[PDB]
Amino acid sequence: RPTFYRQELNKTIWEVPERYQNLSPVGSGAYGSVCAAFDTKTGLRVAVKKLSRPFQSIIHAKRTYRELRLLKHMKHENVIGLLDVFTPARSLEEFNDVYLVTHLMGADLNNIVKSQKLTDDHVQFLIYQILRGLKYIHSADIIHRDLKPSNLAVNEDSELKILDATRWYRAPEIMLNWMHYNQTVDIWSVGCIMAELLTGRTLFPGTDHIDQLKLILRLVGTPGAELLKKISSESARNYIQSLTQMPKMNFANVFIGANPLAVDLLEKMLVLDSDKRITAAQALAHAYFAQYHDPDDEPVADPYDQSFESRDLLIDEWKSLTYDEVISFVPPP
Ligand SMILES: COc1cc(SC)ccc1C(=O)N1CCC(Cc2ccccc2)CC1
Repeated sequence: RPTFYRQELNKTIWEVPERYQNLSPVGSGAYGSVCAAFDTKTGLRVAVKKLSRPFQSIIHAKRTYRELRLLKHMKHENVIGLLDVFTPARSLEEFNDVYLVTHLMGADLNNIVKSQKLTDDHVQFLIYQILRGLKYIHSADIIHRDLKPSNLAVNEDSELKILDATRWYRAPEIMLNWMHYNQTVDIWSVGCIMAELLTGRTLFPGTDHIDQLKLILRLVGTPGAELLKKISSESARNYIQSLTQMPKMNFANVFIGANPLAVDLLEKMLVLDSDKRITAAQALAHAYFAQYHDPDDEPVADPYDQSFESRDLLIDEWKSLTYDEVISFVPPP
């Protein structure tokens, strides 16, 4: 058990192993209580996150367990995972704080891109990495559901990891409260991000929820007969038929001057019917990514057991399960 020290940052008390030095807050609170630090063991800069009130209630405790389990499972170059997890507690009874450590990327996509058009090569590199991480996440039978620039951790060299208005990147089926959705809700977000990197403009900057849907449907058209046949709710259908009916735009007339392969990929990502939307693995094989695609280096995750989500346990049970996961953590090589 290492020597811990205490430090106060932004009125938060941190107790961390002496391994982690030069703590300084990062993210201005957007990502919770997070500090950058120097990892004396590796010479790398890391982000340390102090979980907030992890065992105050059953919901917090199960959330803590959820977050630790997920981050422990995610082992991929383009997904945030764990370099370390620790607690100053020396026993389960003492256990009341959880710290997580990962590589410090230090910016989100928007801080790196600054709403400029990127070159087509630069867009290929960024979107390729999002899709490579998404293929991994999706292979674990996980859906992100809120992919957007601020959830992409990106360094100055545009190396990117997925972190597991706010509404500009959300799939229409989520906006429309459809009860079933599939992993390609995330591919919708990717398409929105790719469009914005190419054009320098948010694709669907709706003023509010309704406007958002109107901007989406103007580009992708109102639902075709094949999609309408899959909507179980008469009122939802009546709702959809209530809207102004619009044919789909030809994206070649929207993304003027883009690489035709990018437009083609966007067409396959921004399909209204999410059953017809390209998956992450299919997108990685698309000719747009020929310079980056390596089918033998786009790894998938081990099966991820989420059955705890269906359980109703007591606080001390979630806390003990979380302590077990702290104890069993094995750092990456
Ligand atoms: C979008 O990413 C950033 C954005 C910024 S300013 C917009 C600054 C820093 C990062 C950055 O490097 N983060 C990575 C670490 C994240 C917290 C965490 C710690 C440990 C374990 C899991 C998670 C926060 C985000």
